[PDB]
Amino acid sequence: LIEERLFPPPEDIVKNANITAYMKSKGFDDYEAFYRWSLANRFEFWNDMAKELHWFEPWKSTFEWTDKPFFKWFTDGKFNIAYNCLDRYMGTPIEDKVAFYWEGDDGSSRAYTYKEMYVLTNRVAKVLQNQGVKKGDRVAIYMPMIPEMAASVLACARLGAPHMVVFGGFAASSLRDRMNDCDAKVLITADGGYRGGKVIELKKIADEAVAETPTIEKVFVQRHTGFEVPMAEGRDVYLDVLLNDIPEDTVVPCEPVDSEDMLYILYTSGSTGKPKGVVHVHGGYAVGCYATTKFVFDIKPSDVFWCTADIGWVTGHSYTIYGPMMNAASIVLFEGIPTYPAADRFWSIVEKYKVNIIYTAPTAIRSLMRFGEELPARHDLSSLRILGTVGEPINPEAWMWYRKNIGHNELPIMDTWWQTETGMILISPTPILPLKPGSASRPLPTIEADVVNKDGKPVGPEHGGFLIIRHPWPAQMRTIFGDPDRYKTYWETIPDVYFAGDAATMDKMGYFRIQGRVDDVIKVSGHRLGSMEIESSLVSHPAVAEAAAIGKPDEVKGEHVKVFVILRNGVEPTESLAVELKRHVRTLVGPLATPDELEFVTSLPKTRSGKIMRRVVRARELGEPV
Amino acid sequence: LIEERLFPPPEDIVKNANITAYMKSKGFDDYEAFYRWSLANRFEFWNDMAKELHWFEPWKSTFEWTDKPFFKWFTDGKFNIAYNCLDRYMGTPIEDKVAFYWEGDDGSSRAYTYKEMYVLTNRVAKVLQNQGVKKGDRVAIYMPMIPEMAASVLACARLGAPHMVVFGGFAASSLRDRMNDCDAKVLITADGGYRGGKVIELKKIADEAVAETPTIEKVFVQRHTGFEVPMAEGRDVYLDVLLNDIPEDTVVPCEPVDSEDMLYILYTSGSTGKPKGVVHVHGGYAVGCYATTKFVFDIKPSDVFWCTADIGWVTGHSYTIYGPMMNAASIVLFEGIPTYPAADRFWSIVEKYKVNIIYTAPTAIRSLMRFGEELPARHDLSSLRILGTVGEPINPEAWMWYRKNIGHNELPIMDTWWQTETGMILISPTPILPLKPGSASRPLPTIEADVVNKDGKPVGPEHGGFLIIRHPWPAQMRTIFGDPDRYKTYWETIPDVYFAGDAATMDKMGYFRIQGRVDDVIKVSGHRLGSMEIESSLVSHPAVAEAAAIGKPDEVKGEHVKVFVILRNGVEPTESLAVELKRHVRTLVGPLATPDELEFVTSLPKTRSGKIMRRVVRARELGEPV
Amino acid sequence: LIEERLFPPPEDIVKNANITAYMKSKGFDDYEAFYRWSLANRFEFWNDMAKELHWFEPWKSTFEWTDKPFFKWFTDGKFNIAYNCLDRYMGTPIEDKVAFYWEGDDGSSRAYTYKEMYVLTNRVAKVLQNQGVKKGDRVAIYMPMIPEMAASVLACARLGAPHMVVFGGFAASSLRDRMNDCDAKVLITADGGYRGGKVIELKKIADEAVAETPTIEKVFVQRHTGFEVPMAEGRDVYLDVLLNDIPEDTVVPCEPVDSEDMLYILYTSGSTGKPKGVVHVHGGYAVGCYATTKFVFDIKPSDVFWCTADIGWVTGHSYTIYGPMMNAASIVLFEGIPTYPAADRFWSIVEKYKVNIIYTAPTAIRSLMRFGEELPARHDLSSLRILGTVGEPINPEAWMWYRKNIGHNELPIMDTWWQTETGMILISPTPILPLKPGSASRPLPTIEADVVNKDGKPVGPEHGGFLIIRHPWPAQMRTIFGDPDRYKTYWETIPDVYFAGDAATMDKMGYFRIQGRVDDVIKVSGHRLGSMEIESSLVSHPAVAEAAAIGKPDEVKGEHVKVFVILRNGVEPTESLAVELKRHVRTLVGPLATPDELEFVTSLPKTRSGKIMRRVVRARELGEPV
Ligand SMILES: [K+]
Ligand SMILES: [K+]
Ligand SMILES: [K+]
Ligand SMILES: [Mg+2]
Ligand SMILES: [Mg+2]
Ligand SMILES: [Mg+2]
Repeated sequence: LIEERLFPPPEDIVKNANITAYMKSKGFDDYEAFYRWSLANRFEFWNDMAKELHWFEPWKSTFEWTDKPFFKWFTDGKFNIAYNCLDRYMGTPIEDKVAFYWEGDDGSSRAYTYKEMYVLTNRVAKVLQNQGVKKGDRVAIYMPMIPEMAASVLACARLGAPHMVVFGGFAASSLRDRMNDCDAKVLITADGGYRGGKVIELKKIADEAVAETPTIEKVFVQRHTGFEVPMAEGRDVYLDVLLNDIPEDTVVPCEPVDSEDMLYILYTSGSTGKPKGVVHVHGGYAVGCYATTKFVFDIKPSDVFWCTADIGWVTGHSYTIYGPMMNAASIVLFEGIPTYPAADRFWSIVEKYKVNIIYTAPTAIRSLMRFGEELPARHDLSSLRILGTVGEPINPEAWMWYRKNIGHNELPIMDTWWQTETGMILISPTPILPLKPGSASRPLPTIEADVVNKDGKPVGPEHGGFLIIRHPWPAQMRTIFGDPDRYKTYWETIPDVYFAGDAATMDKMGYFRIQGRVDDVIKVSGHRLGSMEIESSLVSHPAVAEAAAIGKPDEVKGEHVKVFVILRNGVEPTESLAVELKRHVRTLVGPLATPDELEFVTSLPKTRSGKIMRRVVRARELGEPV
Repeated sequence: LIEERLFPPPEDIVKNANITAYMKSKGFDDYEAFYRWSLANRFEFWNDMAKELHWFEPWKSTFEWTDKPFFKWFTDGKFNIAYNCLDRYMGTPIEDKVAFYWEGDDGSSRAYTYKEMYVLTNRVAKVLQNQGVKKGDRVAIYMPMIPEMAASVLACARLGAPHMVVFGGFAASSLRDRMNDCDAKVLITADGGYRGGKVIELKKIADEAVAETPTIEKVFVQRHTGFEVPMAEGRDVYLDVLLNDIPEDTVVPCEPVDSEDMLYILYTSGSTGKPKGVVHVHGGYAVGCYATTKFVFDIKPSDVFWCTADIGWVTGHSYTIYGPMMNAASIVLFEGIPTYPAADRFWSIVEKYKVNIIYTAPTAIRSLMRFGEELPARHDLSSLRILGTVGEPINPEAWMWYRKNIGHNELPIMDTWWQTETGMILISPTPILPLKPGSASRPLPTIEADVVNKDGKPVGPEHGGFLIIRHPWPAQMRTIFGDPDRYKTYWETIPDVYFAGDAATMDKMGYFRIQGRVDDVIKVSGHRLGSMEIESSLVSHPAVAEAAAIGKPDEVKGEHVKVFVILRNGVEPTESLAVELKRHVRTLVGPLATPDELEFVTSLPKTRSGKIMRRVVRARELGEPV
Repeated sequence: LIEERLFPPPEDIVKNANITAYMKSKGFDDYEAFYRWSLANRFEFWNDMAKELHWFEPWKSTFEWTDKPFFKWFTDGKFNIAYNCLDRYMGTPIEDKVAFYWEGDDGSSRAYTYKEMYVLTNRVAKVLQNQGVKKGDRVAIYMPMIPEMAASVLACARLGAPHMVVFGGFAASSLRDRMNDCDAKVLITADGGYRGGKVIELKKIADEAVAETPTIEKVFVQRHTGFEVPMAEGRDVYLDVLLNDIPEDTVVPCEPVDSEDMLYILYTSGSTGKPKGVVHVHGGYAVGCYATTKFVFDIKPSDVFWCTADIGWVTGHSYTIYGPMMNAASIVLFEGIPTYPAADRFWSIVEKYKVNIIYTAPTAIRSLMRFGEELPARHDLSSLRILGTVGEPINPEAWMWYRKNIGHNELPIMDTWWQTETGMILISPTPILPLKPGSASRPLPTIEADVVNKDGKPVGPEHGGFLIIRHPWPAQMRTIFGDPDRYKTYWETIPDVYFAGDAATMDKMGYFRIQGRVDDVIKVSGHRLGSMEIESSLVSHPAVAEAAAIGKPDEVKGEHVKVFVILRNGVEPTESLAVELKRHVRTLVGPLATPDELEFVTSLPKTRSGKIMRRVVRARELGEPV
């Protein structure tokens, strides 16, 4: 009943939307006609968008294949994303506007204006530079959500050094593996982060990782907790000590890089394989992140914007730092979690900072729904004008809850669909679209998405199929680091199209619904975890011969991990050992990957080629749909 | 599962049904073949029915259009409905049969035979006549459910004075508006009515209404409560005082009126517009009400019949007074409510009077279901042989409850579909039809109903559409008073057909299901309320600039009213004020229209022509289906 | 969601299955290709199977019609089923293997090896023989589940005396009726049986039955309870007294009978008619029961097998005694019920005897589900490798429960479909088939089942219809005793096919689902009860003029009986009398037939030919689907 219902957009928002302005300026009133035009005129649309940023030198052609299916955008243009996040705002009123409203886990708080971030980024760049960091070099970051994490990212961008950010929830193997796949030259971390009152021993975990990461010349340590931590003489150095000798007036000018020079690497996972280092570049990524933020979140000069995701995920790259700073937004940045001190913390934040736009996980909403409707009702949420969803599809129940309690039965929900590989939002509502619960809606401009069968034949309205994109978009990944074959499979699994890796349905009105990952990859709390990362840390234990991880349904988190373990012969299968192997995974991969269920088994299903058939395992437990 | 199930009719009822007798007499055994015959032979069917009443002079032709789509039935026939309710029973055994078993709110009780009603009606007519009431004049009635309300209606009918009855639940604006649209000459009310132990200040509300109703020469006051009430010298007079000087043997002979002279006006509402004064006439209305009562409720000489609706609605016009008295039924007439003294009150009544046929609101059933299965079980309901439903479609859950507890899993449910405009039941089971829960069933004889799209093309089995009637029927309204354009839209919205205003579905077997009002008019407890009547009383308050009423789902009552108010600038939006504006609507329109929800808003959606788009408002709150 | 899911078979079972071995030996890897081959090559398949048993003399032709639709299998072959259950195991290691693990209601226990059963069966045969029992003679058995019930059945089989077993739950009329329809010559019963701690007065009920069974020359009484019971001098004699004079070395050689000589009669019921004495013969029955047991339950030499059904039903004939003994299985035989001493009793049994295969009623599972997941969890069920279902279709909820708690989310469920008339399982999974919850799956080899309409036209995938078999199978009934017309209707209701009497659906993959009995026969706890047996015992009461039994839904038992009684005129319809008529049915038909609901009514629906229309009765109560 509820999913099949259309919710029209509220008072004043359609007339004043940014997308309506761009539409009007090409002679369109209706999104549908505009959409069709954007398909024909994709290069022109993206030229318009990129013209709105500062370029050091302009580009020869909007798009071209290189050695198909590798490609390029804004060819020969020279650019620095960091410059459109900071430099160009200097000498303007926007220099004194707030860039980050930082909010610590304990309620401490500090606001940084764009000028203050410009200066802080310049000084961090100089510290990196003085160490020998230069264009091309991979800088690893393992940090809590604090200003110096933003400044560190932007400082890498301004040197032309690709950053590689590891979420702070990951433990030592995870951090080590990522740093070695990309041959990282230095590491920026902290003494620790705070999360729900407890200290997270970032530096001690970094120590366990760096000792098996031979490429690391130096570790920069932000002093955040203030706790005595180990500091290896020579390698490890406090950032604040170094910054003592870097004047306030210090300036590292942005390095003008090619529109296709690496901006960053961010590791994500399939259900098989070691993690994939997804590569994004400065030009196309900036333009895509900029345009989608502008249109989807409708950013205006008076807006305070809050995306609740960690910068350790693509969500926070694209829609905390890069995208929103290029619209000159005031951006909330929160160190902590939704439940500490208590489960109204998000609503305190919205109220504290008069937040206008919120973009959050449906995990978070399922989490807070448990604690009832009283908590949001205690706070003034009346500053919100746009809500949003990211990381997975949202059930209609939680959609209603979000709209009812957080949006007073009026506000729009931007239900978004994209992935690390896509770099930017691809399918999503805009303020001008009637909404349907649990629907990403219509594609964004130029994005030629469809639903096809194995062979790439359109399946037609109302039928479930593979969700493909037909033509590149600016912010798409260019490759997988050290491994181009792995990038190619995205284009060569179904002839001539990009294979998103999700199944989907498109209804009579063109609205897409996402039905989850095809590879049945384990997603926990919105995040892809590799079966292989889990299974390895289990086999590395002395007790364990083999392992297979699957994901099983979880009311709150999406799925949780269950693992099936074949022990060595002779080992007694105890609850004590179950607890021990859970501990093992926690201390190596991290809390988010730690199995909630575990079962000792004597055998596992294999191909005759010898690999674990994980689909069979899951189908034994849960059955396979036809 | 449950709706798709056929329940066959019990022991003995099919062979002895009235409809079976009429069928046999035209050579039919099966309702389907008969139905098809009734379409071809509509004029003959209705001639048969009308031949069973007393006519002063007979009619030239069964039917004819006048200035299409106005029309006429039994043309040139002279008739008085009141005569077939009373006069013709005199000098026969039926004069001593009970006509009304009146049952007061407090358990007091009195039975009137047809003779006693003849005499009481004659004497009330004479009082009206002596005042100057004559054929053509509109007599307003605002009364509780007591014998003198029946006698007052019939006395109007016998003078040829159209009655205009305002439900006693309506407050002063509502009563004033109705009296002024029809230019009412006098008012019959009471000092008050009892409802659930509390007094209803009918006379004080009448005083507030008459003071703005310049056409009223006189107010007749039944002394029912006995409480001291204000009586304006000259205008206001006690009925019992006047009746003191009217002998028992007094006789006002029925005025022989044309078969198309006004019987009454009854105001109903759409979602927009001021209330509509629906006009019924003596001849066709009598014949239709007579025939449908005879066939649907199977009335026999031994039957005690009870329709639980107020005479203030069309239900009580057609199927408490006129229809059942023309079958010489013994009729229960109850002043009160289902829950006082307690929630077995209906079942006390059934038992007290050995009621055979009950026709009630599904609101009432949803209401009593809350109080459990013990209450009906305490009483002897074994006298019932036929159950029925009116006012709205009944969910299958409450259908099962009605059949289980009130019908010992045997009795038929006459699930009826019609409206004030149609004057009589149109689609409904008869005793001979297998029943399906939540289905009005097959149309009654001559009634050519179908389901069509905007353009009037049949949509076919199993598909939702507009429910139309193809050809007039005897008891249909002839016009809307003072406003024939408004009557015409019923015929000119879809070419050449009557547009009922409800959506519907017809299954493989011909059974119709009703799916609610198209105009999304607010129905509360089975009753249409105008959005415009509510919204006006709100704007008349000093605090309120504009308002929009919608109906929202309600477990018991069908829907309740929520209103959205734009206040004047500067006015503080308080709970105190919310309470105050609820009070305002209660004291002007009445309890049934009083908003259960209310929301202060700064703006409302409008056409560019300036009107409130109420569909958008509702769709913002509840979404619109595709 | 859940029913539409495929569960693949576990580790090791497919490669080592018996069916895979037979398949490989005809050159097939896939069940589908094999199945199609089995249709063409039915005679060869059954020749292969029968070649695996001992024949006294071989057969001329696998199959032939006699006077169609009577037919025959393994024509002219001479055989004794008892010989393949016992004799041929003597002089081999299997003589010392356990044949029955008997487990009494009170926890007493005794194991019998095949040698010990050979000797016990020989000695019982001799006792019967010495009385004058000879080939052709009907021996009635009314016993609890104890070794001497198995030995008594086998002793009949070895003399060539058809056995007629009456479930011990049946009371005296039921037992008398069955014994008289078949003109039984002797009766083997016991002093009593134990069931849930209480004594069942078998012998006293037998006394009430035999006194109206003129054909009975002798009653053999097993001394099981030890309680003083009445013993009529001359007729009644203790089995143990007679066995005192029968040496241990006594041998009655198996009588070599024709492959079509009667093995047994077992009475089952439709919704109308007196009970039907279904006739099975030695040869085809043995081969079918043997083959289906071998393939479906995958019996290996190390297996302990447990079917929880009483031998009083076809289930225990086919799949406790005959089928499993012909695979040389070790078989549990339990006297009692699932709930005594408590509701873990089945799980104690599985653990006590390291049971490998369990075949049980879904009633039992619905029964035990009520008591929660703790009870099975207390016991070691780890010996189970195959689960199974019999008697009715199992809801998906209880399927999940069975697989989760009894099969640790791995074990297969053999969901079986067949009836007394079919003699053996017909549609069912084998270990090699992916399972779907609530689906019997694909037919067994040679079994040409389909879903057709009234006229026998295939209805096609996904549509509900009549479930027919196209060609006989070895273990099918040959006739109904004393009444061949009644056997013929099975073949002459739809031209040229066997009409199972169940409705069904076949999905895109060939998997059948059963949707219950067409005749709407009353099934209680998996067992067909005749409406006519119930209705008769009610009319035999002095108070009762007429009666009609229907079956109404029951959460646990499938359905329960409700009866509608027309009393004599003048009789007061009391709760006292309701209790009395329930008692009446209990003491004559038995506990399983005793009405849970009863309603006094004044009339019942009849044809004009005068019979009770039971469909109308049910449809008045519960409605009829379209
Ligand atoms: K490398
Ligand atoms: K007027
Ligand atoms: K006989
Ligand atoms: Mg190991
Ligand atoms: Mg005002
Ligand atoms: Mg009798």
